[PDB]
Amino acid sequence: FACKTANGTAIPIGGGSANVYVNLAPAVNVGQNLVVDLSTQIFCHNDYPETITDYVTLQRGSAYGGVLSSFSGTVKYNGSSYPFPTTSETPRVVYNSRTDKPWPVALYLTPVSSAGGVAIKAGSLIAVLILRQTNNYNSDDFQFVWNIYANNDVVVPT
Ligand SMILES: [Ca+2]
Repeated sequence: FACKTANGTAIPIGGGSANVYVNLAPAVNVGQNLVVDLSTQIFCHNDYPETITDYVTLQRGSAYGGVLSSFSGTVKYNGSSYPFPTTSETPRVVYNSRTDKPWPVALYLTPVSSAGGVAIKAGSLIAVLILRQTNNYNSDDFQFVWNIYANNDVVVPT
């Protein structure tokens, strides 16, 4: 089992970490949603699907930078909603193919009233999402750590 981002970089068998650079709406009003869809960015596959079933969860999701200070939100994992930052592990998603399949994570972040001017700086760390992978075959229990960085500034008008 292994994963990769749309702009190249990979995390190998056994887990590890990688940076993901995401384009964000340049402006979002208080009470409107900023959507960070990682299904277009993070892909995973099963290396031996004839024999093994891989199980994948969102173990933990946390906010950093401007998202931590100026936004509240939820995370959608495989169509279901959870508070973000997370306090519980999600149900699993099954990976049973060599073909790259999206990791179905999306963040829904709404600016709080207090926000104004530049809320998210370009290049800043905005989230860490931990993908946890197990299987039906042995004791493998791996973390794939995705560090999410903003490609551009996000302005929240006062
Ligand atoms: Ca592949």
